Amino acid sequence: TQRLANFLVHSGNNFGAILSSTNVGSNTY
Amino acid sequence: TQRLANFLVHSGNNFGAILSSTNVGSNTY
Amino acid sequence: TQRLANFLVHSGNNFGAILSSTNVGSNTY
Amino acid sequence: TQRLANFLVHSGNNFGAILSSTNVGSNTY
Amino acid sequence: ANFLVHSGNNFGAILSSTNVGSNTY
Amino acid sequence: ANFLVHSGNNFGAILSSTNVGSNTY
Amino acid sequence: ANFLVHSGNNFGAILSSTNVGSNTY
Amino acid sequence: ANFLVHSGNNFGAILSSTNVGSNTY
Amino acid sequence: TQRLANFLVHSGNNFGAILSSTNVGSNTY
Amino acid sequence: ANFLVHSGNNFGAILSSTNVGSNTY
Amino acid sequence: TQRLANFLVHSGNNFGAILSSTNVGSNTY
Amino acid sequence: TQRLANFLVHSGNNFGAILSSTNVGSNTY
Amino acid sequence: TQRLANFLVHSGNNFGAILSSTNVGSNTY
Amino acid sequence: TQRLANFLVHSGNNFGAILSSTNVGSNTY
Amino acid sequence: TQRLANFLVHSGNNFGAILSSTNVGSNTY
Amino acid sequence: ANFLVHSGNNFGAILSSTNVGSNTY
Amino acid sequence: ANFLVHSGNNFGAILSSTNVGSNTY
Amino acid sequence: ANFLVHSGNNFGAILSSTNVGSNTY
Amino acid sequence: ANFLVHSGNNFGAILSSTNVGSNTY
Amino acid sequence: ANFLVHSGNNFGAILSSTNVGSNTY
Repeated sequence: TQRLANFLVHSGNNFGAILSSTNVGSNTY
Repeated sequence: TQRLANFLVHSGNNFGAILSSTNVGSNTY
Repeated sequence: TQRLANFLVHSGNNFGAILSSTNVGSNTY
Repeated sequence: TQRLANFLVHSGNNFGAILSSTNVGSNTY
Repeated sequence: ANFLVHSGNNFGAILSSTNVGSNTY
Repeated sequence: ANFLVHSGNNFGAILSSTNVGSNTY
Repeated sequence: ANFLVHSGNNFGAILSSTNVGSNTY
Repeated sequence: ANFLVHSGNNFGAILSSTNVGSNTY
Repeated sequence: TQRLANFLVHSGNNFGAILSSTNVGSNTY
Repeated sequence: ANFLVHSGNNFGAILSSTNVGSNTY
Repeated sequence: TQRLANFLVHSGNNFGAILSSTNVGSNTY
Repeated sequence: TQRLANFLVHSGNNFGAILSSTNVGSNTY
Repeated sequence: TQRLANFLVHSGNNFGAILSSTNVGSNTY
Repeated sequence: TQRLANFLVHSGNNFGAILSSTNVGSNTY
Repeated sequence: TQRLANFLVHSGNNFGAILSSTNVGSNTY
Repeated sequence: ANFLVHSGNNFGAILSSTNVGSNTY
Repeated sequence: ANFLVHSGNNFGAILSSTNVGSNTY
Repeated sequence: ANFLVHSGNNFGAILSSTNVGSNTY
Repeated sequence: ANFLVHSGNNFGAILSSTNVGSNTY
Repeated sequence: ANFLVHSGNNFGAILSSTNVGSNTY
């Protein structure tokens, strides 16, 4: 089992998320 | 089982998510 | 079993999601 | 079993989702 | 075997704008 | 075997606008 | 064998607009 | 075997703008 | 089982997250 | 085996702007 | 506009979800 | 606008979720 | 706008989540 | 705008989470 | 805007989390 | 006006079993 | 006006079992 | 106006079991 | 106005068991 | 106005058990 992945990203201005995992709760009780 | 993937992204201005996983709850009790 | 995938995206301004998985709850009890 | 897929997307302004999976609950009890 | 090539140009410009890309999580 | 080539130009421009792309999660 | 080629131009422009692309999740 | 090549130009410019990319988590 | 991954990112101005995992609570009781 | 090559140019410039990228966690 | 809801659940053994919202991606690129 | 909700749950053994919101990504690139 | 909610839970053994919000990424690149 | 919430939980043995928000990444690059 | 919340929890043995926010990374590069 | 009453008994028992309720998310 | 009453008994018992409720997230 | 009353009994018992409630996040 | 009342009994007992509630985060 | 009252009994007992509630963060 061989798994090959290639990522090439070009960003000028990044205000959000790139190749990122974000967890937020923002819960109210 | 061989799995090959290639990603090439060009972004000028990113305000959202690129190649990203986001989790939000925003729940109310 | 060989699986080959190629992705090429060009984005000027991204306000949403590109190649992304989003989970939101937004539930009310 | 060989499966080949090619994706080429050109976007000027993205406010929604491109090649993305979105889950929202928006449930009320 | 798989080969990928790319030789292009991308351009995105936001000009003279206000309240751009405000997000809340 | 699979080959992919691309040699193009992309352009996206937002000009003189207000309240663009406001998102809430 | 499969080959894909592309040599084109794309253009998207939003001009002089308000309250564009407001989303709520 | 797999090979990947790239020789392009990317450009993103935000000019004369206010309240750009305000985020809250 | 061989797994090979290559990441090449070019960023001019980064105000968000690149190749990062973010956890926030923002909960209210 | 896998090979990766890259020879390009990237450019991002924010000019004459105010309240850019304000974030709160 | 008045909305009244009453929930009464009796469970012996719960292996799944009760009054719950679940989001899973399980996506492959 | 009045909204009234009452929840009464009796659980012996809970292995899953009760009155809960779950987000999982489980994504593969 | 009046919103009233009452929660009454009785649990013997809890191995999962009760009135809880969970976020997991479990992502692979 | 008046919002009133009452929570009454009885737990014998708690091995999971009660009225809790959990964030986990578990990501692999 | 008046917001009133009442919490009453009875726990015999707590091995997990009660009214708590937990953040874990567990990431691998 | 709405009234709800309940005065019953519930019972669920798993006995002498293996590999019960295995879940994967 | 709404009234809710309950006066019942609940019972759940797992006995002499193995590999019960294994979860993975 | 809303009223809630409860006067009941709950019972959950795990006996003589192995590998119960193993979770991984 | 809202009123809440409760007068009940809760019971949870794990007896003669091994490897109970093993969690990993 | 809101009032809350409670007058009950809670009981949780782990007896004659091994490797109970092992957690790792």
